[PDB]
Amino acid sequence: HTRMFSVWVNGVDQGDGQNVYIRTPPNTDPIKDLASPALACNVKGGEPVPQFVSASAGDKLTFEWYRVKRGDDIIDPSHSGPITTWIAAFTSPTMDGTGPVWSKIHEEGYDASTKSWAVDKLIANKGMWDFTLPSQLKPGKYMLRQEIVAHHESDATFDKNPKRGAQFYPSCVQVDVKGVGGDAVPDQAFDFNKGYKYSDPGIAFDMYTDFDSYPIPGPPVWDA
Ligand SMILES: OC[C@H]1O[C@@H](O[C@H]2[C@H](O)[C@@H](O)[C@H](O[C@H]3[C@H](O)[C@@H](O)[C@H](O[C@H]4[C@H](O)[C@@H](O)[C@H](O)O[C@@H]4CO)O[C@@H]3CO)O[C@@H]2CO)[C@H](O)[C@@H](O)[C@@H]1O
Ligand SMILES: [Cu+2]
Repeated sequence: HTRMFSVWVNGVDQGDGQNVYIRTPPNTDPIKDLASPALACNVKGGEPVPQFVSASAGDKLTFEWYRVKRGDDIIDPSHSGPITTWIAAFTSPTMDGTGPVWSKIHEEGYDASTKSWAVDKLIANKGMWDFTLPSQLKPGKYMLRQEIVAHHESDATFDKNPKRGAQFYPSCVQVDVKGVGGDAVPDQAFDFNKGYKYSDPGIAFDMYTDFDSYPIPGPPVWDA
């Protein structure tokens, strides 16, 4: 249970973005049903918010998370797992991020050297999660999506035991990208409802074993 407070551009807080440039869900509840339309942008994914984060291709974005109040414990430490960041064209205001539209731009899973998950690092860094917009990105409006997946109950799948299963915490953010000479259009065209499956070893995952690797769902980070 966690959601976003605000976005920072090159270390500058843009200010409370909830229902401003973030499509904020009404609460911190997870999505579990891989068939749910809310898997992409959460329960209010389809409702436009009025503002777009102003950023340039190449900029460092920080997404700030919290649990109950800004600056708190961010997420219960039981909720180990990966954090992935995606981008899609902003097709129209009432897009909900369903369909074959996404490209992965950043990921962290499990680091065997430090036995540390992305979620451990999120907590240690007070809910600040950093990534770069590709400098080649063609200028225009995009939806950015950042997802925390918690695996504390992933040792069963939702289709078999609906009380358990992977927990997805997606957050979609509206961004208006200034170009720096790039022409690249993200083209993985990944579709969460089709591409995430209960058979996926990174979804049907037992975090309570000796493993030293975690397979992050979806394609590798988009290139060129
Ligand atoms: O399954 C084998 C494995 O189990 C390990 O124990 C797990 C439990 O399996 C799992 O159910 C449990 O889930 C907790 C979770 O850790 C909490 O963070 C969460 O807290 C919620 C709360 O339920 C909500 O009411 C509230 O609104 O939000 C908070 C989060 O902010 O509650 C769930 C339900 O129990 O996690 C356990 C690990 O901590 C064993 O440890 C292991 O030995 C077994 O092999
Ligand atoms: Cu939770």
